[PDB]
Amino acid sequence: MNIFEMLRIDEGLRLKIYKDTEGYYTIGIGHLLTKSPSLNAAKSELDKAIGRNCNGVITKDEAEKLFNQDVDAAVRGILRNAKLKPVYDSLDAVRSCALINMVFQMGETGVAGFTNSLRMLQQKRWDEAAVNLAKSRWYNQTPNRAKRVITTFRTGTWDAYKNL
Ligand SMILES: [Cl-]
Ligand SMILES: [Cl-]
Ligand SMILES: [K+]
Repeated sequence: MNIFEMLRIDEGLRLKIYKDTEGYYTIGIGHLLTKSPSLNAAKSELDKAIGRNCNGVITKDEAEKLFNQDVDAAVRGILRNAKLKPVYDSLDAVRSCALINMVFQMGETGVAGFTNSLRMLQQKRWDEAAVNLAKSRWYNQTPNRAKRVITTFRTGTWDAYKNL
């Protein structure tokens, strides 16, 4: 398993503009277009992103292109962030993907705000971080995904994604 497969599983793939779990216009593999309640604004954002007149629909190759850009951005964001980088640097390859996953879903500021959890991951107190991570709006709003990610941080294995 790798970060792309993991996220492809958590985000799914849609070629037409849709509303994510929070009600925001999104497309492709979890690519947020805008937070504005305007479909019109969303379509304009889509066009700008792809570079052509899409009329709200895209091809799979285009979805995958946005996806590569989005993973790249998440990783680079983590590395530029003073709170996130040290954690990411301390984690093994498998657990690092869980951190990337959270950043992809909530953004760098969202994640950097999980200070207590971050401190526990850094200290390698897996079980404790797991409990702390679960005491969040994130867990209560998207429990199945949060469970998969948290299990990944706890065990350092892909078991939660395995056989899905
Ligand atoms: Cl809560
Ligand atoms: Cl969920
Ligand atoms: K790492």
